[PDB]
Amino acid sequence: AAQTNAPWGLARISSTSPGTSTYYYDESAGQGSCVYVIDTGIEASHPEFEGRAQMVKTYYYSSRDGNGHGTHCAGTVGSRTYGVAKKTQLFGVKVLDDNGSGQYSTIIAGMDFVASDKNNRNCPKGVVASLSLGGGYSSSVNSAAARLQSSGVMVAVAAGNNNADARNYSPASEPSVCTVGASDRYDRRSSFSNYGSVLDIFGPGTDILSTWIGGSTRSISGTSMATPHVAGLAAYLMTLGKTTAASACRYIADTANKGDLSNIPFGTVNLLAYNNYQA
Repeated sequence: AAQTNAPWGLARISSTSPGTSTYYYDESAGQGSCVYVIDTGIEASHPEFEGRAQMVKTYYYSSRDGNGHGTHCAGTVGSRTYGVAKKTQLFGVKVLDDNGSGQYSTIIAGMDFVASDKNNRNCPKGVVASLSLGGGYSSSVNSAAARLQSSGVMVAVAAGNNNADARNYSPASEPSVCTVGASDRYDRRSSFSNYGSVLDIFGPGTDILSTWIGGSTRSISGTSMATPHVAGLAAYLMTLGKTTAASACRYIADTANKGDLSNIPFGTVNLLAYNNYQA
C-alpha cells in the first residue's frame, strides 16, 4: 500500500533517505494488534480513528482528553491519515491530567492496569504500550515499566526532552523497555531530544502532524511524538509475524536505518526506525 502526501515521519519510516512524502506499508496495517496509549486520554469520537479507539481506564473524574497530547500520540500510532499502523486497535488509559501532568503513583497504577487488562481483550497479533511521558529517575517507575514488558507487552517510552542523558529520567532509563529519541526531517537529532546509552532507537519527533481534540489536527514536537511511531511500527511488525513483544525493540534496532543521523553524541545509538517494506 502507499499513502501519498503523508506526514514526513511516516514517509521517513518507509525510506532509506529523508525528504520523501509517500508512506509505503503492508496492507495488513497492524490489524489484530492492540496498542495502549498511556497518556491524557484519546478523543475516541475523532473520525480519524474510524471507531478503532476506545477509552478503557481513567485516573481522573473524566475519561475525556481535555489536553490533546494523548489524542495526538494515538493518531501517530493508528489514525487513518497520520498513523503508522492504520488498522490497529487503540486503548486509552488516562494517567495524565488535562494539563499533561500526572503523579508517579498514578502512572505506575496505569501500567499495572494494562498488564492485567490485556487479558480481557482480543489482540491475536500482540500487545504494545506507548508511554509518551516521564520525569526524573525513579526505581519504582522503572520497575513498573519492566513488569509491563515482562507481562508480555511491547513497551515503548519517550527518552525525554531535556537535551541530556536519559539515564536520569524514568521510565526512559529502564533497560528492559524500548527508549525512543527524536529526529527531524533532515535526519538531525532533534534539538531537545535526550540521548545516552539507554536509548534503543530514534523516531521522527520534530513537527509531527497528527490528530487533536475537537476533531482537529495539529503539528507538535517531542520525544512524545517519536515514541508512537516506534509503538505503531512494533504493532505493524507483530501483525506481519516478523517479531514478538519480547523482541520487537531489538528487531527494530536490528533493521533500523544505521548511521543516518547527525548530532548523535558518542555512546548513543545512530539508528532510525525503518519498516523495510518492499512492494
